[PDB]
Amino acid sequence: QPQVELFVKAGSDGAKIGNAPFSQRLFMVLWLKGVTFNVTTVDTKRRTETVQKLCPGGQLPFLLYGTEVHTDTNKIEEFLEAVLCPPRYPKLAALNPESNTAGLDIFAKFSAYIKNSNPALNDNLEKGLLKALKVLDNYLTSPLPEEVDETSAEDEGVSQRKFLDGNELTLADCNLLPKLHIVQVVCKKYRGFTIPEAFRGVHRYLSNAYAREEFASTCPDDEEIELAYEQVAK
Repeated sequence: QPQVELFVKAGSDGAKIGNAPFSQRLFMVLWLKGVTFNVTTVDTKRRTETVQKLCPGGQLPFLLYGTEVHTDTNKIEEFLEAVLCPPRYPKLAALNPESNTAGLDIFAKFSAYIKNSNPALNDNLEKGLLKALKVLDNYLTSPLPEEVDETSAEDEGVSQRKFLDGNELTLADCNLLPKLHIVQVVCKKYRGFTIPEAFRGVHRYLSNAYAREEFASTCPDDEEIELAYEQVAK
């Protein structure tokens, strides 16, 4: 197996896991593949000579795979899915294309909401974020094709699956979860906004996902996410 070396953004002390959802996505993908790999955190204020030579452009995250450096998180993920493939490693792509688009609008609605300084817009932007969360909730509670005609007591017509695409984490979860987690942490800390308990699909999803080691072991501390947002969200 050619060397697999991921370079990710360090947090506020120049070393810890940072608020860096592209970096976290790739760490999750590599974890789920089962490959042996290394992860090096990068202090962009103090780049090592090694990092400077590997990736002169300074893009981050980046991947060294064998001799070659890959940049652009989407392209790195596509490369990993293609090269770390069956029979040696599991395919991680979602089976259902809608799993790859569900919830993609949430982050931008969050950004507008949290950065807004015109109080007249508060309720509009909060509602836009809630509506995007509800669309994700609806996807998570809609039976997938694998669940056709299955039934559960007191819960007719409601999906039971753990994650976006089924009962296994897929590339779609690796993309969405780091961002959705930022939304939840920052909104709670700076505005007291909580995802309603009535969004049972979103809450079950996060409960399952946050307990998966692939997420838990790659996730920065709440206080690091909160620090990263202090200036824009205050």
